[PDB]
Amino acid sequence: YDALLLDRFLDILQDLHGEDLRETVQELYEHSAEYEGKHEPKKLEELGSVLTSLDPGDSIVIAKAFSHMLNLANLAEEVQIAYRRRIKKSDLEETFKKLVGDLNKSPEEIFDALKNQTVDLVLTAHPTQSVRRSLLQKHGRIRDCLAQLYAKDITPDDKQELDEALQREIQAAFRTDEIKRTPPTPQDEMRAGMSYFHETIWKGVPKFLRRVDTALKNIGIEERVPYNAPLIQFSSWMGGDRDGNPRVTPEVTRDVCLLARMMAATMYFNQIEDLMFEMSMWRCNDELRARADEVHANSRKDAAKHYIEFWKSIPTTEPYRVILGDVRDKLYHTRERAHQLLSNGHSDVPVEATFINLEQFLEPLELCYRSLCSCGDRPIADGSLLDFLRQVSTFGLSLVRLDIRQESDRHTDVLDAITTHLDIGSYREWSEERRQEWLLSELSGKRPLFGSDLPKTEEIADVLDTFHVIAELPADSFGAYIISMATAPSDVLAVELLQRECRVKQPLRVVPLFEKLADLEAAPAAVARLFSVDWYKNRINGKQEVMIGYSDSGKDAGRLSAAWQLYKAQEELVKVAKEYGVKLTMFHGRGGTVGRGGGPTHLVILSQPPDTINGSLRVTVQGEVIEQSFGEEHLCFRTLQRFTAATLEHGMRPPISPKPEWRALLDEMAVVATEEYRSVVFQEPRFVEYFRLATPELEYGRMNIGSRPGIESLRAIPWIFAWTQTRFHLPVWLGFGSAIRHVIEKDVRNLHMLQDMYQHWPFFRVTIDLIEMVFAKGDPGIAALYDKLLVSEELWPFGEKLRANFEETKKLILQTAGHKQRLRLRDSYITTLNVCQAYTLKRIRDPSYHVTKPAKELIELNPTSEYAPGLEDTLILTMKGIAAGLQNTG
Amino acid sequence: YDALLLDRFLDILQDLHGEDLRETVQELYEHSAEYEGKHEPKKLEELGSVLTSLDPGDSIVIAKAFSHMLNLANLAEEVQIAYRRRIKKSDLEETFKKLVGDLNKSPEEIFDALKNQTVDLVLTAHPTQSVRRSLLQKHGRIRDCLAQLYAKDITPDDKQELDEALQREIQAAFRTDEIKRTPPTPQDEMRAGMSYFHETIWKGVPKFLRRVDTALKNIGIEERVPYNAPLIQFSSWMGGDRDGNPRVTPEVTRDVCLLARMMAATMYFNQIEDLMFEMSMWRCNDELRARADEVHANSRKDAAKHYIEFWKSIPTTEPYRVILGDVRDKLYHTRERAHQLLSNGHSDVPVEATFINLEQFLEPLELCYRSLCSCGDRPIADGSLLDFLRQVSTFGLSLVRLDIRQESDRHTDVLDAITTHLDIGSYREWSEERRQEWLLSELSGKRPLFGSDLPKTEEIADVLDTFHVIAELPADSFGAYIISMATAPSDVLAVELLQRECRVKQPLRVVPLFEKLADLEAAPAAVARLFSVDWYKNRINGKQEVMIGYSDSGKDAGRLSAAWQLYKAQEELVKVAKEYGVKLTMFHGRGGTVGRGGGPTHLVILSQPPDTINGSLRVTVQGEVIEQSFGEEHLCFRTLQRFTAATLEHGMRPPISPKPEWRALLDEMAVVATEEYRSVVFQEPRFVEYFRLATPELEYGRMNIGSRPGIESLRAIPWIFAWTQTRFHLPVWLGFGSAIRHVIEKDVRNLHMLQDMYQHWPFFRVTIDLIEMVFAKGDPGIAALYDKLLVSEELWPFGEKLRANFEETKKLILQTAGHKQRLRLRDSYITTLNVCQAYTLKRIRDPSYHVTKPAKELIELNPTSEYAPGLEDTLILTMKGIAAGLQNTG
Repeated sequence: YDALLLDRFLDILQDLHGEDLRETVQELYEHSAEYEGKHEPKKLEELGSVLTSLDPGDSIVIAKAFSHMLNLANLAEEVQIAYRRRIKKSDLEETFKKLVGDLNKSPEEIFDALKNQTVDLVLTAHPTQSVRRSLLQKHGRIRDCLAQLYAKDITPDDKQELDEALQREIQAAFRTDEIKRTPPTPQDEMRAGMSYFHETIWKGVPKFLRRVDTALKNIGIEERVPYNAPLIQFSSWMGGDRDGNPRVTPEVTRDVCLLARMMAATMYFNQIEDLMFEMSMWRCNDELRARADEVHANSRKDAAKHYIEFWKSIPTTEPYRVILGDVRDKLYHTRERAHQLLSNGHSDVPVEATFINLEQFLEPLELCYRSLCSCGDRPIADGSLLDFLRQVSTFGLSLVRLDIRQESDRHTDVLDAITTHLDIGSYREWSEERRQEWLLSELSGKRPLFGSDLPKTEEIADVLDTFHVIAELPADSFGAYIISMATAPSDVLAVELLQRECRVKQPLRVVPLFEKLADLEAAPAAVARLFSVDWYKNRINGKQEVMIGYSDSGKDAGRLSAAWQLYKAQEELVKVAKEYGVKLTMFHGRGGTVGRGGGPTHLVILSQPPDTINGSLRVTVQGEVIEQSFGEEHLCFRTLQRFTAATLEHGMRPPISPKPEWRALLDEMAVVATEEYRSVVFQEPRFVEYFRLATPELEYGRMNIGSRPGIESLRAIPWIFAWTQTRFHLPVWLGFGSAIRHVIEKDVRNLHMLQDMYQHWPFFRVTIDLIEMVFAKGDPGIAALYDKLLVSEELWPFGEKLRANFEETKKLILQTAGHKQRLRLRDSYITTLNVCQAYTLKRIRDPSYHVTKPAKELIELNPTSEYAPGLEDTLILTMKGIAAGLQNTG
Repeated sequence: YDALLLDRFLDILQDLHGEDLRETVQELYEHSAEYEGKHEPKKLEELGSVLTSLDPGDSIVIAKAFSHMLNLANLAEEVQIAYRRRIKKSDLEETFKKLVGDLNKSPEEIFDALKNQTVDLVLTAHPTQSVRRSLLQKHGRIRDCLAQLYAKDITPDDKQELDEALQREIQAAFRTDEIKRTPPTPQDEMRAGMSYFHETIWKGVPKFLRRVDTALKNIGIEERVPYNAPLIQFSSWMGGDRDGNPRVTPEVTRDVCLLARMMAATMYFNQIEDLMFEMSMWRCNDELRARADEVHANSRKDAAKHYIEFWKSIPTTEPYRVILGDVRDKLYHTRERAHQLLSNGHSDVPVEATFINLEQFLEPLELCYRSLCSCGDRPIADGSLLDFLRQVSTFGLSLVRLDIRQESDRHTDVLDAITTHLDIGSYREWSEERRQEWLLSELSGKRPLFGSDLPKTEEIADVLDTFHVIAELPADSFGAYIISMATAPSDVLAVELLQRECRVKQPLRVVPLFEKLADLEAAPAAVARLFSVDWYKNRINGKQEVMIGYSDSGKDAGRLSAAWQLYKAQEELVKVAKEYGVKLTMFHGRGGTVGRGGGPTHLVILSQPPDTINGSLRVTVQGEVIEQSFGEEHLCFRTLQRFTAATLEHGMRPPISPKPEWRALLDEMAVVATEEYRSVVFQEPRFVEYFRLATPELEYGRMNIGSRPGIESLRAIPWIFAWTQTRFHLPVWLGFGSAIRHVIEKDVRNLHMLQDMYQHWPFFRVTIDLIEMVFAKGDPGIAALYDKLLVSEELWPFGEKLRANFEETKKLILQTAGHKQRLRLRDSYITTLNVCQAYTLKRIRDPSYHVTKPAKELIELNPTSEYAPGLEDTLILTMKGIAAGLQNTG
């Protein structure tokens, strides 16, 4: 079945660049097949020799070719998955049955626990999406074609037109420049973000909700999930996260908020006329009759000719249409107000003529639902009206609530500017106690703090002006204020005060970020200290959110020690929240790659300590993962199912709590594992050098993915990227070797205790299984070749040391899991690109191949290349392709 | 399979009005089943006795019930048809094969004849659509549900959710008031009209075109139909036809034209961003490169924040996106200009910033197509870009070109006002010669005719002001000026002059309407006289359109004589056009019912005389027929296929031309048939009386269908309606009895000549077969019962005379066809309603049952009824239901 795509693509490629190039591509495919089969390391050089011959443009064409072959492989994978799963005629219905049978839980327990369950998915613009949007669209169309082909109801002409469509759409994909030639703006990132709504999420949410209703009815629960029950929500960082991104200005946040508002208004307006058409009943209760008579009293006997449907005054014969008609007029004026506010600087639209409340919108729709139920029309109510209620209660007036992020030291800079200007001292130099005392006195105080005449840096005015921008806009457009590098309560109190002082009418909730390992060790203490403050615990009103970073933890210490300290951290934070009677929601800053805390969703949810969620979970969806989980109706649904099921099960089926022996064993194991990790990544004086030679880290910035302009000082994203490209994955497995070996050395029964832990502690099982996954996607011969081609003869054995540890560690990993479906083939493609990526790097770091109108061929596409004409494009193509093949960037 | 719908509906009905009403409905269904089975006329009275017991509201519920059961039957019919035809894995591919095999015609002949073929479908607001739009939507949803159920890939939960959807949507259908309580405005009619575009036609056209491309490729023609080849077009009368409709004012025409323009702009704008996303190539020819450099020169380095996608200035890396980007800016400014022009009286949008030309739009898209083909991207060009080209070239800047219709005497009134005001005589009193002479002298003249100070009636100013309104608006928004009751050339020259004098910058083509039988007899002569005028033949530029009415012809004379004079008329008109070297296109004013020239499309096209079409055909789609042929993707496609196939075959496979014996035989037969028809419908002095008693004609106006406020003096629509409701169909078959009997009496070999004609003359075959269809949908027992319940004892035998003729005529009909699939059952339902319609009429025409807040039950729905509270609603319900059951209103 697989050979279909190869055949079609190679045929098109021959139509575009000749038989010769198709033959050389086939030669590469066969050499790589012999490598991923026989694994003779000579085969890699044998392929590279074939590669060194290519013309400057021909090599570009080769990299393009294997890249698009990989992408096609991913799409066929998704389709074959959706079909293999659909031809079944964890899982939602399965999870209900297991909760009833296994645990003897009742249906009404499931339903009541489900009403009080919340999952807040927040989308982020983290620079991990390798593929440009201009291509992602074509990907969507191609997966649609392959979806329609994989069926046995094809009618001849449909099949031929679908072959023409698939061919023309592949060719259109190949005819686009893959290289972002300029990096995007934050607003472009927000556009890429919201695209998944008016494409998949907008219609995807109601369908998923209906499916939940169906499942509850298969359990015997005729009742339906409340439309206002908040089973899912969406937040976004796109355009708000300004941590280290000076390109995200206050006006950027304004722009994206007005944008989202206008989008929501538009979608609601396109829907509202269809809904009005359907709501043509004449029976209603006396309540809705009174209301409809109200609106028809001020119905304004006017033309209203701009409208398409229902342009005439709406008769009382159809009352639901009257109420919905006012809903339309307010919706129209909303879209028009936002439309002018965005196009120009202003609108003449009066705010009373718009929806100002999250639920001045909802109230009339609720009234409609009540009326329908009163008259025996509950089936009618649970149709388009219900879908519309759920859509309103879920996306509101601005599709997502936007988070604003900033580092503590910027708040500290603003405050120190204020105390210096007030001739009272230096907030910086002040002890944390002094800071708390002053901040408290000013929060309870009633006098304006600074005035118009406050001296402001560009930075100071940046943070102040983002606060003013928050104040100027509606409250229901924002989510939370996230403080990076939060250490003490003064860091949060600073934000609360700055909000109040910037006249933020309804200040938003403040939430800290603990991302560095030390900050996580100290986090429960610092949160406890914050809850100690009687004023702040009084203002927080029994609810508090705190974020837990996964990216940087596993970067400065071992991956293992990161995970274990993360489990401990969640546990102890829940301890503090329970002690102070405050409902904690924990915000998990997970990535897509295991190296930044990633993994399959239900597994990483199961690996959280029990009684730490309790119907409140918040998770980052890091850029690239967004496309992975919302680019198709099926993907969106499977994602929402996976998340909600994992949460409900983790609620009613709490994972086992560890025995103390396992606790201490993990503490020792973590000391040894961290010493193992830092021994190679920081003690070795030549390690940074070898890293800057053997991995493609430094070139990452050339892909122009995001808008953000030693090894401790780099972002975690190119860190896991660099080692994932080379298929070595050092930051995933490093400490495990010395950890397991030292633990077995100290005591022999520790092997029986390891076998005990792998089969009974969910967190440990998840960890080891994930490490086994990562080993399955690795090949040390690759790292060997990179060393052979780019690393100087001197420290060749260093990598070999690592290569030793690699195998050694793998031996231990399987040893705890007790291990010893025929996908393969794709690695062949990946292997080819690996070779291409290695040799090309060698030519880039040379003096002969350095540099000292329109475009009608690929080589003319990069004129501003400081390297040789055909090279930079080829390297970027290799990185893109390998990422897409491994199904992970960083 | 049929019993499914009965089961679901009766279950819902029991949930809504109790077991008792479901049982009484079942009783009615069984009695009607025994009638449509055994046909004992006692069964009708036996059912009526059961009906006389009902409460006032219960009878309303019964009529509602059988009406909705009938509608459900129609929908299940359409679905079972689409499935029965789809499970085949005339017709388009069949027609190609028959044209090649049978007639030895070549592929390139088919393709070249197809390039030069045109079909102009014009939609009309004729008051024949019985069902209110508020219900038609629910019909659409229900046929979607039944479409998804009829498949064997149902997944359990999908089936249950579809049962909930079908149930809730049926219930929503039943919960709406079926009675239009106020008749619509012309603009409401235009809204109902255009709804089929932004629902079915807009996407339906490109799919059909692609299918034609596929068929041509299965013939060996790799080439694709030119995007600008006009294989289909759309016109509309909605909002322009003012013949006898004083509610259609000039401002109405303005309103609907600005409306359509805004709609088109909207649809194009929603599409344009997706198309821009796909057109991401970097290769182009030097032509398009030069153009893209032009637009990027004035690209206006500006924010353009109102836009969603591509809000930033478009780079030259993606040139197609640049050109399409300007296309977007002009499209946006167009939608906004029309939007303000409609909302208020004006717009500040400059006309240069909009598309003013039908093809200032098309030119950049053509340039894109050329570029794509130049670079080997013809597959890409034939995708979304092609669909978009065809959409532009087919719908233009205002979805349909609107026709304006008016009677000659209104033009005559205006002119006579002008000559009276000029103190030169009376245009009315003038001989046709004098009229022609003066009109010619003024058309060639250069002086303003009337001035500001012309005395104008409300009527005079109506016609003048509609001319000014035509002049004020863009030319590509209108189609043709249709003159009702056209008799001479002065009638057309009047319109040409009135256009010129009203400063109509690009005057539109004038086209006459010959609808009365005398006007059709005299039509070829009058058209010849018009072509004689050297000036007008010079201005017409070798193209002329003339309309041929079918409605009124078969109303004043026999149906047969109508058809035969119609054939003669088409033939002789083509004669005149050929003689004067002018390309004639004939505009066929056909209805949906056979009584107004209706029938299955390919049959009524085959029954046109050969060499009368020649790649130019224009057909009315009378209101109700619109829903019948465009309410579903499948219906729209099958309609466009049926029409285009019938036309192409009638072009390359000309139907046989009649022998002279058949000509004269039809002339005699037509004299006898017309004498037969007028003998009963006009000679009988009591016929009008019996018609006003035995048929529901007079009550037609109560259905509030359209916006238009002896028997010779009524519209043809309630004429065929009245006889079709009662299932008697007198105007379809009347003259055939005496015609055939006299023809066989005059000569015995005329029977052999009739058998000869039925098997070899397509027109005659179509006629007899249609009459046989109409007999199949008739039941004389119904007319008997109506007579028994409403007609006075005196002229009871009169109808029986007719009933004699009926059977007698039927005997002859089968006798010429040589005749002697198990659908039935639906007639049972229809029969019930027939009984309901009869008895209820009797109670309405009584003195006891005549008349001398909110609403919470059906009886409160008609408070302004001059008849008894529960009655008027019941009658209207019967008429609606019977119409839907017979699948024809009038």
